[PDB]
Amino acid sequence: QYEDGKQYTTLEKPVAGAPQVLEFFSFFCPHCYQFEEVLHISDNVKKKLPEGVKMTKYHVNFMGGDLGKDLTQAWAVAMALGVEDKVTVPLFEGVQKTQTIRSASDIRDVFINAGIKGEEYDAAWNSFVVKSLVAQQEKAAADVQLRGVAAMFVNGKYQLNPQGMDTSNMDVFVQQYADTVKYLSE
Amino acid sequence: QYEDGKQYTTLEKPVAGAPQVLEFFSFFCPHCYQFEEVLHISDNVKKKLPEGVKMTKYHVNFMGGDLGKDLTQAWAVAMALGVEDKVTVPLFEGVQKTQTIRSASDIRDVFINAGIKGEEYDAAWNSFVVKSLVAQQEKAAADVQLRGVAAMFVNGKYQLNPQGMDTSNMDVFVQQYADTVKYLSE
Amino acid sequence: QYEDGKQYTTLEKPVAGAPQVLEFFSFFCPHCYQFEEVLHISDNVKKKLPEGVKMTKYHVNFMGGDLGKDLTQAWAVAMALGVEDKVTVPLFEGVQKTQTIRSASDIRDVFINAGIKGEEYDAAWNSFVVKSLVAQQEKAAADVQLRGVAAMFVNGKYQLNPQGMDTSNMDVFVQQYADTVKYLSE
Amino acid sequence: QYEDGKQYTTLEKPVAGAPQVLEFFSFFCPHCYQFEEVLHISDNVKKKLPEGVKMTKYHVNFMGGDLGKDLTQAWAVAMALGVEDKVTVPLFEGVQKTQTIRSASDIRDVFINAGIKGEEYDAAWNSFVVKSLVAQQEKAAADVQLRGVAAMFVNGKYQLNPQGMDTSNMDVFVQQYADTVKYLSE
Amino acid sequence: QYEDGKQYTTLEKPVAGAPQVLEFFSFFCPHCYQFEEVLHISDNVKKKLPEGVKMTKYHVNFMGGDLGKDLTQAWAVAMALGVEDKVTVPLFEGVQKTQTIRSASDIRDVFINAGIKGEEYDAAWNSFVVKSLVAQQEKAAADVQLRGVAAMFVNGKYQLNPQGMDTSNMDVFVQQYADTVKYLSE
Amino acid sequence: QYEDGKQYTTLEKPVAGAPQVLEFFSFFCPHCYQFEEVLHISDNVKKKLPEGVKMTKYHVNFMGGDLGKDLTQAWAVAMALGVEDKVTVPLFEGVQKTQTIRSASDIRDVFINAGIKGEEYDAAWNSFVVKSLVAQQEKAAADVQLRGVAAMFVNGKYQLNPQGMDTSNMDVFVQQYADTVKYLSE
Repeated sequence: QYEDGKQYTTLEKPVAGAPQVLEFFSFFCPHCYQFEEVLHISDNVKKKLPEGVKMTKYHVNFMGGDLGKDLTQAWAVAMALGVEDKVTVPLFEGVQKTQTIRSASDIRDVFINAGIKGEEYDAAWNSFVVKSLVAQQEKAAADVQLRGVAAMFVNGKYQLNPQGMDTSNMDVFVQQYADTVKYLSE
Repeated sequence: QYEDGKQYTTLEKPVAGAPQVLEFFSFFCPHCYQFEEVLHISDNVKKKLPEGVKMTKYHVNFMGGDLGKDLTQAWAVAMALGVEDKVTVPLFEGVQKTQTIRSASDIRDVFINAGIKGEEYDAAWNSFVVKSLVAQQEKAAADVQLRGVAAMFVNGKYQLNPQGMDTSNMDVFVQQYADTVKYLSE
Repeated sequence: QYEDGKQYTTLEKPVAGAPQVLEFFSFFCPHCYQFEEVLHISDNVKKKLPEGVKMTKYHVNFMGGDLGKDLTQAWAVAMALGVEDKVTVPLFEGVQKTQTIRSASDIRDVFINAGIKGEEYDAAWNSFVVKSLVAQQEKAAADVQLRGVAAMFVNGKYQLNPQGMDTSNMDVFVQQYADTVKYLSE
Repeated sequence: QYEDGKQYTTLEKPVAGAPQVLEFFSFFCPHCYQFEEVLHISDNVKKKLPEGVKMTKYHVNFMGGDLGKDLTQAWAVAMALGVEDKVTVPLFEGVQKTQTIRSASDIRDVFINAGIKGEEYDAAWNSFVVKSLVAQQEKAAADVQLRGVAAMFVNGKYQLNPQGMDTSNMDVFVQQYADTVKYLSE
Repeated sequence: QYEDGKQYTTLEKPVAGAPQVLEFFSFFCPHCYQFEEVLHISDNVKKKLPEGVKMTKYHVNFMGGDLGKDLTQAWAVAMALGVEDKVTVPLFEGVQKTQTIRSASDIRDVFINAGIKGEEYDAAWNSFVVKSLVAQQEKAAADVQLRGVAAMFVNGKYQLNPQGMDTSNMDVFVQQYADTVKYLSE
Repeated sequence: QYEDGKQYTTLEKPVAGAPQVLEFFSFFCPHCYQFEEVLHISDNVKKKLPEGVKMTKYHVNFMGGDLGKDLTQAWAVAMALGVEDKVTVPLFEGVQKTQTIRSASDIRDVFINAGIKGEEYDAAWNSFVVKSLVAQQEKAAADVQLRGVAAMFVNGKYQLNPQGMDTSNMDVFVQQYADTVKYLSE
């Protein structure tokens, strides 16, 4: 069955005000690229979420240095304009696969190609909303004392532990994962 | 009497989760020195504050560039250790009066001379608490779409307007100011 | 009547060569903002000054640290170009009201908008005249052993004392102030 | 005989209020070291000056950057304490010969070894007198539009031109120099 | 001839950064309805403007409450899309003449009928450019301390004064008005 | 037990940079003579102070008028020469007991008899260290807003309240007094 220490551990300092399903990642995170592109953990977890429970994705600085910071802003922008779905994959592929995203410019060019108007990306980039979203992201990462580049917590109480799941068969891993979320979301 | 647009304006986007009495400042903001060292606004406002209402101070980046950022973290440290009272003035004098705080090191010694153990300051400086506090401070300044270096907000609804008070007599200005806060704190 | 210790005190070291009416200020001083914009002391004093007696204004460094120093050079430039009246208010507002003057560039902006050609402000800024003016300002603040950011001295002998004037009614205060100057200017 | 352009040139902007014999120098200047230690210009000029005419020495900043500034304030303390004779040489050697004066502490010890109590050197250092004396030096340098580190002006009207004197024999140069000052000092 | 107080007054606080020709209005202001439809001020002024000087129109809130806000944003959209000419009249008639615009929806249908795609209007409506344009309009009105719903300023220095022009004959008032602009625009 | 308002009160404006144990007196002060000569408060307090904590005595001007100022410089001289123990009692007796100190001379005769050479007493008197020390004493008195001629502060926070101690038995008063200091010195 689901046991603490098994497919999930519990925070000795539960984070209040934390979103129901919180995932941190990085466009530099290789397995995170796998979780999205290949496994589709996001979708499969989102599909089994009770009505009302929303999935939140923050990005982390620790990896990439400056491009690490710029990507976080770009994610905030992505969140502000609501074009996450449009830009998530191209950002992963541009950074890791095609290795075409070497600077802020390249990230811009990604949003532009997804349909966002240069002038608007730039407006958004400099907005206060984005400014606060970034700080929001940076704070959430600090509150749960995030050590790694990827992690997912539920209700700021628990943290998913994939190292504690049947990894022999991915299709099993996925379902077991999604399940632990839904289970923990109550 | 107290009117919106007179001694205080209202935010078109009330910030939820914001502290009751929030003041933004910078150790580079010289006129702010006069507020602390000369006028003692903080004290006078804190003295006329209803029971429960708490005064909150956040530092801002925009001014001093890097030293600006370091000072902000330092303020986060000050908050984390609860040594605000001990380090405020020295920090003001060091940066502005004596001009001896030209680097993070100098900021460390101000705290040191205030009684904080170098080792401990250095511990807090890299703590997650402080990392979070800084983000908290950055976020808040964005939420209230802060434009300048100084300002004060009550209940995330109103923003004090000193430009709308009797400045002819400071003793009058101070009381009138402290009054607008208490009044707006309900 | 006018008594030493009442509306004015006398220097135990009368400064020789000091201008007839000498006022020290800083575009960072609260009290100073009021005196100019609100009470208009400068005007009211200048208006009751006997024929010949000139009013001299010097800016002070102790406050603002580097900006303090820069504003002082800017004031020397103001004097160098004879544009005092043009730039006084803007500087007070930019620094204290709109909080737009955060650096030397900003102080420069103000001169340009007031009609001074960028190239000419820049020329004056680096002139020996201005270099001297500053020194002149710095020396005077030291000769009268200036402890604060604002003060007025007459004939290098007396220092006005507003703390010893009827502050209950500003229109009275102003007149009483202006009178003490005229009185002391002989 | 003595001709403008020969052993002296005249200022196109005679400085009013300037000392009778005004010499500018630097504890970093070679020419200035030669003059004092080897040539003894000061003495010889002072020995031929009419009764009443006083020789005045001011230090310049433009050389040594910060130590340049520290040396100037030190010179002012020298002037404030009246120990110019006691410290002139040691400062010249400490800087140029033994190269032991690398910081403000080094200047201090020199005064200490010259008989000035530390506590007092320190007191003088922060005095208003010194503060003024520095500014005084700083202005005077500006007024005569000093381009170089060394130079001598008489009555704010003329500037000695050693380049135009007989330099083949040092004892002739010194006398000839000492003479142009006495001549110009009337 | 053109005299201050006659066909134009001058701001005691000239706004720096304000556009050359800045007009404020509201789709609720009858006065404005008259100026556009009947008098054609805008056209006449624009026709007499020197090469380079651009005419700018900002809308204002204080009139219409919420609909006042929506029109402001709708104006911003008109500006963002550059369809001012296409929608100005219909907005005036719809609000004032036919009185058909009773809600944000009616504004959208107007743009739609003018030739803007619903999807595109909706895009622009939410864009950041527009969000900024709105803030831009809101601030400009504040900088010039606009009291009325309608006003026109030139170079942030002068404010046109129609109340001091020959109103007996409209064709004269218009010409007189356009002229004051052209004159004041230098 | 020790309660605020009981044997001590607290400053609503704690003084930063203030010595650990500060005592203000005047050689004109009566109970100060008791405290020293009879009670020996100074000794008994200094004898119970933690290692490192130093006792500091400043003199006040408000009493004696000019002799008051003179006595304050003379105390400054005592401090600079470090002869406080030698001259304290004599000054008390000369002023109050034998009434032989009626002018500066008389105070000088005291120093000379204590062993200080006239010439040295005179050098010290005019030193910058004494000038500064005086200023230091005057400032401190003001910072703690000293109202009376005598008072003792600990850590710039607390002010001893002898009016709230068992005065029935002096040996009790003493200990209780010295105790409250030690207690407050932490």
